[PDB]
Amino acid sequence: MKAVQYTEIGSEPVVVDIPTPTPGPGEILLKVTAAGLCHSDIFVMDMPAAQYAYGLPLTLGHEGVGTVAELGEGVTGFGVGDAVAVYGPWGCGACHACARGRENYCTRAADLGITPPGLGSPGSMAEYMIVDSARHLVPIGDLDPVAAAPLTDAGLTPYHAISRVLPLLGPGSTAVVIGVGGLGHVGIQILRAVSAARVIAVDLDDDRLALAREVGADAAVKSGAGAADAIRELTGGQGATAVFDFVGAQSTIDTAQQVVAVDGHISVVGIHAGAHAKVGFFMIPFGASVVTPYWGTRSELMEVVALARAGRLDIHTETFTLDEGPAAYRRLREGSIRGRGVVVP
Amino acid sequence: MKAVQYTEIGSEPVDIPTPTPGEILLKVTAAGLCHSDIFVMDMPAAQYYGLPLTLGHEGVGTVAGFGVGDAVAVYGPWGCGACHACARGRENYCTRAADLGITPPGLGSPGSMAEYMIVDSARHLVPIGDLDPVAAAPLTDAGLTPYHAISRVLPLLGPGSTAVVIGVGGLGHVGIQILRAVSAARVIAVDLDDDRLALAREVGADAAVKSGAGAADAIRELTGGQGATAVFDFVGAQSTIDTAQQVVAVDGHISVVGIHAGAHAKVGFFMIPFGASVVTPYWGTRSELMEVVALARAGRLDIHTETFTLDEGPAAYRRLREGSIRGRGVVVP
Amino acid sequence: MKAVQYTEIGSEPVVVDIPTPTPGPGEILLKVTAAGLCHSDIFVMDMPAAQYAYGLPLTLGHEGVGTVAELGEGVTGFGVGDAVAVYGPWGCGACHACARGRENYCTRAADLGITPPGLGSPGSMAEYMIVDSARHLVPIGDLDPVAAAPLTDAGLTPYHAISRVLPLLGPGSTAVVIGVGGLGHVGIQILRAVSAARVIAVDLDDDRLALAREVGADAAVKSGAGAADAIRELTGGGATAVFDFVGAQSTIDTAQQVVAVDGHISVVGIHAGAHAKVGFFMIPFGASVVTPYWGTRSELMEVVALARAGRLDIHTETFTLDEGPAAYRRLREGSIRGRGVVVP
Amino acid sequence: MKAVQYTEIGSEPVVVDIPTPTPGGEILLKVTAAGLCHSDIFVMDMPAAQYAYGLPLTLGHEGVGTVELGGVTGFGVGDAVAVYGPWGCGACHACARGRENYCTRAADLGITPPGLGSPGSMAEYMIVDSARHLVPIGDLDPVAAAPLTDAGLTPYHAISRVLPLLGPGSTAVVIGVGGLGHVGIQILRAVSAARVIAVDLDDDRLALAREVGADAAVKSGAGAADAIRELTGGQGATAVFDFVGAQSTIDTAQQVVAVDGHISVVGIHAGAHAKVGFFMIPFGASVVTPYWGTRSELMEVVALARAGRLDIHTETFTLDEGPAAYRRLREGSIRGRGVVVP
Ligand SMILES: NC(=O)c1ccc[n+]([C@@H]2O[C@H](COP(=O)([O-])OP(=O)(O)OC[C@H]3O[C@@H](n4cnc5c(N)ncnc54)[C@H](O)[C@@H]3O)[C@@H](O)[C@H]2O)c1
Ligand SMILES: NC(=O)c1ccc[n+]([C@@H]2O[C@H](COP(=O)([O-])OP(=O)(O)OC[C@H]3O[C@@H](n4cnc5c(N)ncnc54)[C@H](O)[C@@H]3O)[C@@H](O)[C@H]2O)c1
Ligand SMILES: NC(=O)c1ccc[n+]([C@@H]2O[C@H](COP(=O)([O-])OP(=O)(O)OC[C@H]3O[C@@H](n4cnc5c(N)ncnc54)[C@H](O)[C@@H]3O)[C@@H](O)[C@H]2O)c1
Ligand SMILES: NC(=O)c1ccc[n+]([C@@H]2O[C@H](COP(=O)([O-])OP(=O)(O)OC[C@H]3O[C@@H](n4cnc5c(N)ncnc54)[C@H](O)[C@@H]3O)[C@@H](O)[C@H]2O)c1
Ligand SMILES: [Zn+2]
Ligand SMILES: [Zn+2]
Ligand SMILES: [Zn+2]
Ligand SMILES: [Zn+2]
Ligand SMILES: [Zn+2]
Ligand SMILES: [Zn+2]
Ligand SMILES: [Zn+2]
Ligand SMILES: [Zn+2]
Repeated sequence: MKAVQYTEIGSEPVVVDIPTPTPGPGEILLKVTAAGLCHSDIFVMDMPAAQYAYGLPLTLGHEGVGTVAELGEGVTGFGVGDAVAVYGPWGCGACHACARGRENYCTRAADLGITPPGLGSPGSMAEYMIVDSARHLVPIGDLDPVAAAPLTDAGLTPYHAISRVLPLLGPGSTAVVIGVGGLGHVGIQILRAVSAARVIAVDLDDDRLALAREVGADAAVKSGAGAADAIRELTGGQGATAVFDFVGAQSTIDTAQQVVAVDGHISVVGIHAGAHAKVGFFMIPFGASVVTPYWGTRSELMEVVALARAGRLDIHTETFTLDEGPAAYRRLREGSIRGRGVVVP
Repeated sequence: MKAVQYTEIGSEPVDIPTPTPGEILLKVTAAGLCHSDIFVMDMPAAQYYGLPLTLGHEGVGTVAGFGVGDAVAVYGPWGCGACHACARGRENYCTRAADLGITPPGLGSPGSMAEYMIVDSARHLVPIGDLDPVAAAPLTDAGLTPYHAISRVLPLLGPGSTAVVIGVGGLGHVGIQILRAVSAARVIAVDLDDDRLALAREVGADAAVKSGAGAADAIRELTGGQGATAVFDFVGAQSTIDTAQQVVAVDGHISVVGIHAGAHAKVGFFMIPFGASVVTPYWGTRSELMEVVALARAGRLDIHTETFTLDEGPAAYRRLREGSIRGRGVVVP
Repeated sequence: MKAVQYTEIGSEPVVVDIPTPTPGPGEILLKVTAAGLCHSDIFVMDMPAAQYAYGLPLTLGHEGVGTVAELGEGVTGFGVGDAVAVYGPWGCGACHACARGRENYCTRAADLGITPPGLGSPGSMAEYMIVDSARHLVPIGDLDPVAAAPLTDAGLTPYHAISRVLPLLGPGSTAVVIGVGGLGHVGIQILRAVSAARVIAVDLDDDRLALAREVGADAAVKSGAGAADAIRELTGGGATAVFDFVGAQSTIDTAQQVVAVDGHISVVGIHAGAHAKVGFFMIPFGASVVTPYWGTRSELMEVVALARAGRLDIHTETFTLDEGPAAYRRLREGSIRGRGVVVP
Repeated sequence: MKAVQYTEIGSEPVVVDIPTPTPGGEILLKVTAAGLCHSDIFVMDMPAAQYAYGLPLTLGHEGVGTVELGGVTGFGVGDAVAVYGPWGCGACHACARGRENYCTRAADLGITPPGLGSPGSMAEYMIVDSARHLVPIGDLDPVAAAPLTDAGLTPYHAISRVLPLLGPGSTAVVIGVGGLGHVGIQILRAVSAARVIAVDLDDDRLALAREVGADAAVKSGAGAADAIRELTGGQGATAVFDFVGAQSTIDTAQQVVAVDGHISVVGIHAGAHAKVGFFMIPFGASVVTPYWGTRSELMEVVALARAGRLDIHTETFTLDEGPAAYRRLREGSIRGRGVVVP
């Protein structure tokens, strides 16, 4: 069985040959149809030995879809060959958060060493993969696998981030999206679907701002030092109802604070080591909340899939063979994938 | 009338004419002194509203759709009344007030530490009935502000949740009571002073623990691993904020309510739990001030005052700075 | 001035000549640019004498848009010439509900004799009108007065009824809109602008079904006894929400027959004595039911914002003041394709 | 093992020796307590035509127990647990939020609750289908724990649905100070600042209501509507939770509710319905019939029980006393909940 795995700290990932797994009881085995590349995957492989805590080796890929190959003893509700998507942020299933589907915010996960596929558990970047538990499988009917893998993260996360504050984004509101990459271009679209918000996109790259318009953005602003003024220029004196920073570097967060509205929100979603928002009197408008959200909930994934199934999310992808796995990650690193990269086994 | 004023930046306070409507005018029955005034009066000429300035943003009074003689309370953060926020009574978050130059009484408009006062518009008065005005004055801010901050994340504080209250001061101690009125949350109080901790218990707290280095651990030892659903920090110093960050739960909330120039929560990955939101809330909303008055009228709020005469004004202030008033401080005309 | 008025119980409205009024202190006078005919008005004029409570004569029109012509003493906030829409459900201004802008749910209006323009207070079907207080005007800017007047009732009410349960209409949800006329056709577009909901519309009339399709419905089906099974056909076993802008027993019955578990019915349309039957074994578990009234201050602000954004496409027919009475007859007969709007 | 089943339509339940059951996936509990819900004195009144739950049926949908297992772990042997009644599919949109009481796939997949189409809790032992249907109760007294699964959960959910309305100044009306209603009163007080007015038919129930925190107490029947308005001023209750559900309690609820208020019809009277239409109910006042409660809502009730925020009035009975206990419930003589201890 072929797979892409991280094997040495600071080394590139490699194509490997390792056993097809079999499902224990309660487990499901998928024949992987599509596996998404997330930029988080990079942030991991950039960890130094001291910080890295995910086991070696690790089959990569926390964006995952496939078909049911083989059931472990006593699993019901699923038939061999039903098409499914994998809910990534696995949790204990039993705590107060888990009971509401919010397994991303599971209070027990850490203690019980429950880790997401691709992030401590064997990932989706192989021909087959195991899902621990049936409730982490979401039905996707005839949905194209290539366009669906991304929904599990590039979809789920922005959706979550938005769902946190969706009551604010009524008519008149303005939402700002910073970074039109994997999560970014999907962000915009989610915002058109479930809100009346005017959407303003922000990227460093001119072609990415075109992709932004392409997928629904009302206006498109060039990133950097002119950004905040251009945004206010667009929002009138008032500012942006919310800011979804899918970059999360210090400059984009600075821009976020410089633009957000009184009683608004900033979602620091993108990860830059040691970048923070500065929330104190005089540094931010009154009542403007700031959060770093994580992935997304059970019911939220089914909502994202519902969005795809309704033809409301036009996902941008590029396909790679398994052997082009390592190559796909040099491409995401250099920034040359216009959307999400996806590895079709 | 007499009217405790602030006429030279960096000093200490004081006899003005008596103003006229044509608008509403109230015989003041009480005036709260907020720590915010001490913040306003350590403001360099630069940073710093107008002088002369009649003090007091916490005001109740009696009128000197409203009966002459009505006992009423003054909604503080005035705004345009006409934006999206103001239409929802959320005038504390009004977008146009700055640009229209609309300032609260005792904060750019003539305040409550006079004997009579003007209130610009009829909507800024909340009927208090036969509630004792001394006890009511605080409601308007020491009640309003923490009520509003507790109102922003109320649905997270169902049974089994935990709320931490940092700074059992004028505001702190009303907040503790609020949490007990409107939630089933476990309340944990924190403070530097051992007498303030006792205050905390008297008004309902489920535990009160010493502020400092041992605070984070002591809090976690009562919450278990999870931490605290909501931290409301009424001190807002960097040390209190650091504590809050170290105890909050995943999917929790931090409300930075106290003001220390240059203190901030640092919100970013590794420095705060996932899903833990932070906000600096400001003052409160119209319907919120009614809700506060409703709690008082039901006997659900036991407000600790200490009365002052129109004259004892300036002395009343130095005691606040000194940390020597147990609860609020109220000036009566 | 020229105005249309209900002058005699059970008679038709007539065009009359009455003095142009003048703002009291606190008040605004408007030069009316547009006035909306609402079916509620017909309901009102159908009332028998005993029920009828709004005084005589009464100047019709509870949907109104104009420009500021005269400020009463003490009124700031507005400049003469400003374009404004009239918030209708006037309230006391001070009560717990009013302070949140929900003057439609004011608890003191009844007691105080505070009634809406055209529904106890002289309406907007005249050359000029009086609005009692400045908070009841909402700026419209350059918005076409003809497509703006319906926002005051025909937008505001659907917007509200939808607001009450919006967290229900996530991706995957379905909403039914029964009755694609004045409110109905606007209710469709709102659902599409502010929710991911799939939208099925329902009407007796085949032209109206097209209108629904034309303004965004994902589907459109014929009202009547066959209507439920066809809605169910579209959904599978049902409908997350039903907004019934007809509110007749037959439609309500359909409504209950198709609402999802933990869904909702908004009974918006008014048929005298028609009611939902909410009780065990007659409605799914969790399915809530409410008769909403009008909408809220911020709500109207928000509806106005939707128009300005170009997300609401309002279908209208224009009438002079004299065609007033003739336009009401057209409404009763059902020959207006959208909202009838009078331009003084 | 001994158990108390309904075996003959129209006939009182009976006590029987049947085999102790075995776990599949499943989990077996030594029932430490089994609550009696007036809902059963409904199911048994069902005519042979509408009754659809199978014969014979171990009665009892409020269970609390001690844990053998199924091949499924996460719970240890002898852990104390409460049982989530309204079983669902665990896979639909409602079930992913934990809202199994609103599971859509349950009637198709023919999934029924214990005591309600599946084997009950009124026995020495019981089967539980899946883990997620077990709630840790820790060291709580099982007699007081059992009513929480239903007499607790049902009112908590009914209240949860509209809690935001119930701020300081709000008024809540509880009709029917019985099993559900007297926990209803206490929940209202723990999680809100609403002023509680209880209504019942009999003085001793009105006593019970004050005993559990009711701000005020009303004699039910015609005079109620007026008596309630005398206490709300001419404004009426923000909320009315009707644990009785008869046309008259419902009627009363319409005549007292506030503009933009809520009526929750929780009691089951066969044919009784609210009449939601213009001129018959205030603008903006919502009605619903809610069903049981959610997984996270049961963790929330347990938490309330655990912090001494609830006092659950019960009378104990043994396995043999069961049948006679229902007669009690029917004639309405139990002060709170009847609970069974094997
Ligand atoms: N919060 C979560 O639960 C979670 C989940 C998934 C991803 N993430 C993080 O979100 C980030 C985005 O992920 P992705 O997979 O979409 O990466 P990506 O490579 O697809 O995104 C790159 C995009 O961001 C733009 N960009 C880079 N720097 C910018 C700048 N300073 N200003 C404006 N735009 C800039 C790029 O030009 C490009 O359009 C990553 O850091 C990832 O780790 C977090
Ligand atoms: N956010 C707003 O819109 C707004 C409105 C009003 C007041 N405030 C602010 O809230 C803060 C408190 O207000 P107050 O008037 O009740 O003050 P107060 O002086 O009456 O209360 C101070 C309390 O805090 C305690 N304290 C000081 N430092 C502490 C620390 N390190 N750890 C624990 N306890 C500590 C003191 O022992 C005392 O009990 C002030 O900074 C004030 O400006 C903010
Ligand atoms: N709830 C409120 O506060 C509020 C506010 C404004 C208007 N209304 C009421 O709402 C209702 C709608 O008013 P409008 O002005 O939009 O009416 P309208 O005359 O403009 O629209 C009538 C539409 O309903 C359709 N219709 C009639 N019977 C039908 C049936 N059995 N099935 C499907 N469609 C049917 C007609 O075909 C027509 O398209 C009226 O009853 C009006 O009085 C209520
Ligand atoms: N909605 C749900 O999912 C659900 C769940 C559980 C129970 N229930 C139903 O709720 C109801 C109450 O259950 P219970 O076991 O607590 O009943 P109970 O017998 O334990 O209590 C009944 C109480 O209501 C009082 N009462 C009777 N008629 C009255 C009236 N006219 N006005 C005021 N009070 C009156 C009685 O005196 C008694 O105090 C039942 O109908 C039951 O089936 C519904
Ligand atoms: Zn990722
Ligand atoms: Zn968990
Ligand atoms: Zn203050
Ligand atoms: Zn404003
Ligand atoms: Zn109307
Ligand atoms: Zn009012
Ligand atoms: Zn029951
Ligand atoms: Zn289900």
